[PDB]
Order: sequence, then structure tokens, then C-alpha cells
Amino acid sequence: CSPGIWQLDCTHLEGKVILVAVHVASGYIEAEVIPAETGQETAYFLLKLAGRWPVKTVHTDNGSNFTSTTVKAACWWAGIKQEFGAVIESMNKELKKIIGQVRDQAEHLKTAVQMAVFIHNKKRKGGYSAGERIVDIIATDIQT
Repeated sequence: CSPGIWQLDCTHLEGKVILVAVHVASGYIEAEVIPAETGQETAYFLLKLAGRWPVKTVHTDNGSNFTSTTVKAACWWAGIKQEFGAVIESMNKELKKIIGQVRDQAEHLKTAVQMAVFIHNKKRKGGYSAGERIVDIIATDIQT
């Protein structure tokens, strides 16, 4: 898929909120455990993400997540547009299973989440991992 397209959603687990971003073309994920589902948290996550990867457009399954002033200011400043055009269902499903598998390896949920992100991104799927594919996709895109 287009290399600047990301999918962003929140999930719930243990009374806490997990913000999950998926680079659509590679399956690569970035996540954070946030205190609450707010416009402030989403805008902050977006700005961080865009300073790390070339974020052109962002899609979500909950369009109302993106209507606050705060979120639209973050997209304005970072040059992000909303994307109007199985991967995402697979990667998200995949994340909860791994969180479930390592949950007892960490005291806190946020640690388990990051362990699952790490496992997910490094898993060779053949056969490269999602982390290998996102850097190849971005590096090839740089060179014209």
C-alpha cells in the first residue's frame, strides 16, 4: 500500500486504554498505554509518530476519534491528512494474543504491551518481519 498510510485505533484491556498504530503496507506497529481516550493523547501520539516516520495519511475505524480541535491542530502542524481510501484486522488481533501470552512476564500492563509490540515487529513471516519491511518500504521510497 501507499507508504505514508497509517491506521490508528484504541482498544481496551484491564480498564486501561491501548493506542495502536499500524503501518498499513508493512504490518509494523507502534503502541502506547494511555491514561484515557482523549483528544490530547491522540494528538500527542500523532505528533510523536510523525516525527519518527513519514506520516502522510491516517485512517481509523472510529472517525469521531479525530474531530477535536486538539487532534486537528496536531494533523495541521504535522502535515497529516485523514485517509479517505485484512492487514489491520490481522495485526490488531495478533497484538492481544501476544499480550495475553507475555502478560505474566511483567508486573504492569504497559510493559507487557511493549513486549508484545517488540515480539510482533520482529517476527519473521515467511520471510521478513514487519520491522524489516517498514524500513525497506521507506528506504526504497526515499530513493525516488
